[PDB]
Amino acid sequence: GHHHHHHSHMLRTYENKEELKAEIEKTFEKYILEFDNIPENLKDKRADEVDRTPAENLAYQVGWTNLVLKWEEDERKGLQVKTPSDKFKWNQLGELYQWFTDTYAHLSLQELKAKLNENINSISAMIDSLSEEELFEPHMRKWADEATKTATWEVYKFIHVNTVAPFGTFRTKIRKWKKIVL
Ligand SMILES: [Br-]
Repeated sequence: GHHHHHHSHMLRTYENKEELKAEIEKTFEKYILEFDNIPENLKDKRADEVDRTPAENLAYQVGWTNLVLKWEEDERKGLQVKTPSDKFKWNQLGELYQWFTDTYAHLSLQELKAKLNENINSISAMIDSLSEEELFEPHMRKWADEATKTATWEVYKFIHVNTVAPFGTFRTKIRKWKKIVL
C-alpha cells in the first residue's frame, strides 16, 4: 500500500544512522534556505506551472513529518497504528494532501518553518532512539508492516521518502516558483 507514496521511486541505501541523519539535515537545510526571501504576503500566491503555493509546499512537509512522528510515538505508547492516517487510506493521498493544506497552509511561513524545523529535530531524536536493527531491518515496527501488499519497507525507508526525497523535489519546485514570481 505504501507504494502509493509519491517518492516510492526514489529509495536509497544508507550505511548507518549517522549517514541517514546527515542526509536529512543537509537536504533540509538546502530546502528551507529557499524560503528565506519569500515574503509572507506571497505565501499564498500561486504560479501557473507550479502546483503549490509556498505555504502549501511547506504544509506538505509538515503534514508528512507529523504523520511519521505520530506513527512511532503512538506505537511507543502501545497503540495500534493506522497508516497513512486515521482519515485517509493509501489510495487517498490526493485527499490527504488537501487535508494538509486545509490543516496547515493558512499558517505563516515563519510558523511553518518553525514546525518543520522542530520535526526534523524530532526525527533525528527518533533515529537515535531506535537500534540500527529497528531502523534498518524489516518487521521491527508494526506501523511499517501495516499496509504491505507487495514489498516490505523498513522504518528508514518511510523516514527517507518523507524527508530526504521530498526535500529534494520540492526544493526544485520552490526554486521554479521564485524564478517566476519574485
Ligand atoms: Br509543487
